Amino acid sequence: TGRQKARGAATRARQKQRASLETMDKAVQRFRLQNPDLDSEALLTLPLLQLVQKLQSGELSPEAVFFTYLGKAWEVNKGTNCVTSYLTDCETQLSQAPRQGLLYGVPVSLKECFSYKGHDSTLGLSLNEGMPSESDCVVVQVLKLQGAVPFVHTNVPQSMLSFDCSNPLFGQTMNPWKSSKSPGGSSGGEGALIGSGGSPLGLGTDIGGSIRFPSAFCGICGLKPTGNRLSKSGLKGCVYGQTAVQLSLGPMARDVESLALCLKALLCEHLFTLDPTVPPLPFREEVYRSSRPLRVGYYETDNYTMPSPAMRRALIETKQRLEAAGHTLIPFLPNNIPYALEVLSAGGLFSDGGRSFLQNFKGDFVDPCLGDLILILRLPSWFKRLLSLLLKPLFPRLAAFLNSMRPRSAEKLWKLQHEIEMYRQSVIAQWKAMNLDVLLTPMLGPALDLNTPGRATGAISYTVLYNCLDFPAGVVPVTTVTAEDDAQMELYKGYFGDIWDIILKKAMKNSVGLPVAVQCVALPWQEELCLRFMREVEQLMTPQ
Amino acid sequence: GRQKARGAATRARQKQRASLETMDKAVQRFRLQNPDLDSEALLTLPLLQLVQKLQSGELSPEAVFFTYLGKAWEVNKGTNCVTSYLTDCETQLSQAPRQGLLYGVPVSLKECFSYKGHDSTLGLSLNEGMPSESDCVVVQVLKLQGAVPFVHTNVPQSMLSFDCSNPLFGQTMNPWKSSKSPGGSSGGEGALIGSGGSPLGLGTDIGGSIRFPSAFCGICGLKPTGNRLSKSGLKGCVYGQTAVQLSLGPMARDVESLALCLKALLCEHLFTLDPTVPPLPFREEVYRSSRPLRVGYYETDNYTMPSPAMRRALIETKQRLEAAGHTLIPFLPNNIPYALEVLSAGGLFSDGGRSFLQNFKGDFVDPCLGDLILILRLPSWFKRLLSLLLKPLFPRLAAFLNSMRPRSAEKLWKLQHEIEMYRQSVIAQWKAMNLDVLLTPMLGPALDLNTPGRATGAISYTVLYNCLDFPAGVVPVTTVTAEDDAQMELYKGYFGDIWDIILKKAMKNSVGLPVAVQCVALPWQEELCLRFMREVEQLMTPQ
Ligand SMILES: C[C@H](C(=O)O)c1ccc2c(c1)[nH]c1ccc(Cl)cc12
Ligand SMILES: C[C@H](C(=O)O)c1ccc2c(c1)[nH]c1ccc(Cl)cc12
Ligand SMILES: *C(=O)NC1CCCCC1
Ligand SMILES: *C(=O)NC1CCCCC1
Ligand SMILES: [Cl-]
Repeated sequence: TGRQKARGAATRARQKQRASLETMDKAVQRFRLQNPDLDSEALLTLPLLQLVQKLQSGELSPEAVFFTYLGKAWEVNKGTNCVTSYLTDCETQLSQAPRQGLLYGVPVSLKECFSYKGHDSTLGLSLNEGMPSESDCVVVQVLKLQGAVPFVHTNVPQSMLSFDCSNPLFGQTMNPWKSSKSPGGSSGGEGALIGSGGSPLGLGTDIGGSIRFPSAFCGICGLKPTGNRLSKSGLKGCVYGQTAVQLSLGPMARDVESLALCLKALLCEHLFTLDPTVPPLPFREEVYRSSRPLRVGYYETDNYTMPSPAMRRALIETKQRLEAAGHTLIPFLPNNIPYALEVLSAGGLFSDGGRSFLQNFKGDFVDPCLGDLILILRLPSWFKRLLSLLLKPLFPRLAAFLNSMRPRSAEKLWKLQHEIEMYRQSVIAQWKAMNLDVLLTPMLGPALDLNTPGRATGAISYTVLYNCLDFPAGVVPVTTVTAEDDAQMELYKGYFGDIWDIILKKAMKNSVGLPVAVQCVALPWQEELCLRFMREVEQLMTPQ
Repeated sequence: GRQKARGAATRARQKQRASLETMDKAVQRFRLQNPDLDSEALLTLPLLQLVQKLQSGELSPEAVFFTYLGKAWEVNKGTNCVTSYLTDCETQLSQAPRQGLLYGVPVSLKECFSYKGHDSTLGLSLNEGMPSESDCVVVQVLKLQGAVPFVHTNVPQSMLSFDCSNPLFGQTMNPWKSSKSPGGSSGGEGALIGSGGSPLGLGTDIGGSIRFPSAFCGICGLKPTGNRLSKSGLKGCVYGQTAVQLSLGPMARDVESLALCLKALLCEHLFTLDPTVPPLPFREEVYRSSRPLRVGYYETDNYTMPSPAMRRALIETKQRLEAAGHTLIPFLPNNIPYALEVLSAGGLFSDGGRSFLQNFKGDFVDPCLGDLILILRLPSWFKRLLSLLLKPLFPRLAAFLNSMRPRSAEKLWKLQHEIEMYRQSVIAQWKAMNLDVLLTPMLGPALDLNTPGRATGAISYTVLYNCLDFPAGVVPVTTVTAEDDAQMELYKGYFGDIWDIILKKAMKNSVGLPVAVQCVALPWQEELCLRFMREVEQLMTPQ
């Protein structure tokens, strides 16, 4: 535990970030000089579908779209620190973008863990600094074959096991709505950047909420597909081979139609031939565009994380609008939530007591946004056990988590994997007994204060459940925190009254004006229906 | 502590006996009322023409059902393939959806497909008297398509075996030759279908278990990608093991029957009964394509020396495919020994066999399992020491033994990641040669009863494709000639270990037995695997 390697890694990373920003700015200046007459705010505020259509007609050139968004990104980065790297070869890709690509001319931002040839994917960890990828990951190759132009890497919290957004290399990303707030994570850089208008489309990943937290905290749309709907080939992570709780990747954008367009672009022959392990399910457009009324299961609370007044209102309003539009709304709650989170989800993420994950931290600083996670994982199994016994009568949530963070044998992992498998069937059976099409749930919100997500773990209950179940789940911004909702946080107690409830209460205060989302869920492989429902919520709640 | 196990065998034996009595009484009544039915003509109809006549009304479902029931009862006399008669099937028979793609087709089920009110014992006494509360998903889908599941077929005890005997229902025999294994673990299906007792069956395959019995018994079989079909309600020994992928699929007399079965199963009913299965419908245009293929092939995997019959089968098919206009490209997946001894074995036994062993507490161990149970029971440190001792002389045994030790969750994660990088590695190696499909030997001809369990090395041709989770199927293409049999005198093996020695003896005295090749396509590519299989069948067995 000396820190000289970690300091040198930060110095190099900060230099590279600084020089990327300088290059971006030079390129933007050069462009703006050659084109002082371009209506840049008209271009930036076009919805993606309309941007794509003008690109396709020739009305906007790719260059103008690209450098206009580049300047916007450089500008919003000043207040958010969301961009870790400029993807330097993107000006060449711009000139070779295939004219028939579904995303021809579209600049796209990429969460830092998407391998991009020539660039680190540090995950904010010093051991990955100075080790550039030697190829584009598969989805990046597909984006490029669809004529998209990936142009920046966006920040993530250290090792990505977090829903905040700071690391010791690139520092802290900020919510563009309010700089005291987290932009969510681990796809926080994408949320910050997309939520301020600096990118029309990005890709994130999500193993416990990491597409959905930043999309909700920053006021944009996001979808986490079924884990094996899209290729994971070439994604950087901290731990490999953990398959109990399913990692997924997916789009973040300003509206639902953008998510659909991106999935449609990715789910093409190129993807399925580049990674044959992905079932070749094309995008089922007729499901996405369907207009039939739905049977919509819903819940207003999971009884685990007390929803904020603004979350609860967002959900009840959406429900009511969905009723009025003719959908049938049916109360529904997945069975045994506390078991799913405390045993299955926590147990699957940390089946080896965190040993693999800890290896990444050897000799490194631990970013304060992770709170006491590293400290606690380092405890020897017997002491976790003892502490878990001692906390059980006082703080049972904490005790259950702690016990599930213990290493175990492969025999016990199989047993866990089999329980995950039975649990997924138990929820599908509830769903089919009620004959649901989709499921409406609250989504954690408004944005928590910086540095509190790592100290409020129970609050992952709304999202992580669908990584456990491996169901597609998306979020759509539906309202903003009113002063009335905010004042009502003084009455919030949580269901448990433990440290997690106490932190969450304080962290959600001061949020007037912040966006608040609901989550839309469908069955495995039903991304298009999930999106069809999202589009409906978006239309109903935010018609204009 | 075997008294409970004895009781379980007595009860299972009485259920099997009653089942067979029930079947015979129903068959005799039917034959009496239909003395003129041409029962040979019906039994010899390819499944596709049988389906056609059922769909038109030309044959009634009753006629087809009782004729197969009678044939199943008779071939069972010589094979012991049937464990149970699925009693309510006569009622299913009457309500069978007239529009289903399988309307009126009798279908046999390996015993591990749960059927309401029936045990799936897997030959184990702890599962006797534990009847299932409902039909598993694929059985529900088969009935919704108008098929009539009618028997459960035998499997080796626990199913972790490619022979076919257990202490409840006893031993299943190859129908071509009664001293030969029918293969397994889907051996009851191989014996039943390979003798004309059933036109379509479902088996399961974690290391070759659809492919061994189809090859040994001279029928076709397809192991799809592991998650192409629903595994919901399948009975198993060990649950939660997901490194090496279990797959389920059809067995039948011809390729077209496999394709018709896959196409019936891949329908909205399956996709909504089990939403965890990607809803990929059967792509008929892929299956019916007639474009020339780039076909990779090997004659040996350099791990298990092929029998002369296997080698000849492989070369002959290769030559035919060349003469029909396909490009044949030497190709051998890289690092097979690692895939077998480290990935496959470690994947199947990551816990040192602890969970598997719990099924055997208090039970007999069928002889067809060999010393598997004895070896898994050894302390980890002892497995390690023997491994170290065996290594300079017998590296295969040593590597397997080492991989059957219990390991930690952390190490299983590392194994799971190695399996996934190995899979990307072979896929990369396949695309660099621009292969459409791959042709390989398939183990055969059938081994002597009670030798599969002592010749584990012989799993190398099949389990590789469970490890990689590629669709793979088998097609009978030739029969052993007196020349192929005599050349077994010269059989050496690459290792000269005890597995080479057992296998050499086990494959002799086989003149006249069927021998297959194996066809492989990339993941999710069942329709192309089948097109390729249909081509092999058409070129090698034209009439
Ligand atoms: C007690 C400690 C804390 O809340 O400070 C703690 C306990 C559990 C977790 C954590 C931090 N940070 C986490 C992140 C993910 C998961 Cl699954 C569990 C935890
Ligand atoms: C030593 C003993 C034998 O050769 O009979 C043995 C050793 C390994 C295995 C086996 C039997 N039976 C098996 C079945 C599957 C696997 Cl992966 C390994 C084995
Ligand atoms: C992204 O999915 N972030 C997750 C937050 C909860 C624990 C795992 C990581
Ligand atoms: C069927 O898949 N049987 C397998 C044979 C080899 C050992 C695993 C079980
Ligand atoms: Cl899958």
